[PDB]
Amino acid sequence: RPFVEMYSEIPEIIHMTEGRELVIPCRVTSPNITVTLKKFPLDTLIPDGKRIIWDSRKGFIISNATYKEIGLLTCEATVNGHLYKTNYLTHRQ
Amino acid sequence: RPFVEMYSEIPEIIHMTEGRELVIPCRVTSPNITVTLKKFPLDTLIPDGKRIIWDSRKGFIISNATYKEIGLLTCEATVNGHLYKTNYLTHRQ
Ligand SMILES: [Co+2]
Ligand SMILES: [Co+2]
Ligand SMILES: [Co+2]
Repeated sequence: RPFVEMYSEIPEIIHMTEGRELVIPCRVTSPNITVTLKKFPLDTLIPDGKRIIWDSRKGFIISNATYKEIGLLTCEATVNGHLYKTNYLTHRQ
Repeated sequence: RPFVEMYSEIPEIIHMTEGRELVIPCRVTSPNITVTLKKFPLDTLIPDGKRIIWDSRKGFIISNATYKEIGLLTCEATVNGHLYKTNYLTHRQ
């Protein structure tokens, strides 16, 4: 179990507001775990300065959410040869 | 194409309120299609024409939603020997 909260089967719903900070709360149980953030079904989002921040204690922080962040966001981690996914469905508050 | 709108990969978000009407809008392309309503992963919900009403042009109308209807609801239909599914995720504001 690399993720503290794991929504593999049914995604967790999270509210966002355009123009405001959005946390994708896939924090991990250990600092060695490598996490990838995806937006279904095409995009891989990488940590980048202040736009997208990774904090292993919190998850990914998107500094100012836009309508582009509306949809299915997935955190992925590979450990002990297995792939673990945790899924979030965002929509406006 | 038994369901007019088909949500498989990503379920469609439905806002619900306990004690109020809840519509699961899995309308179908013919009134001769039989549809079953399920709650993941265990339950089947049986329409009785009063508390839960089926209307092929609308979907399932649940009169008095309870917390038991919070979660992943699935409409299933078997036509021409094949099973089709469409998925809804109900959500409390
Ligand atoms: Co295994
Ligand atoms: Co066939
Ligand atoms: Co909402």
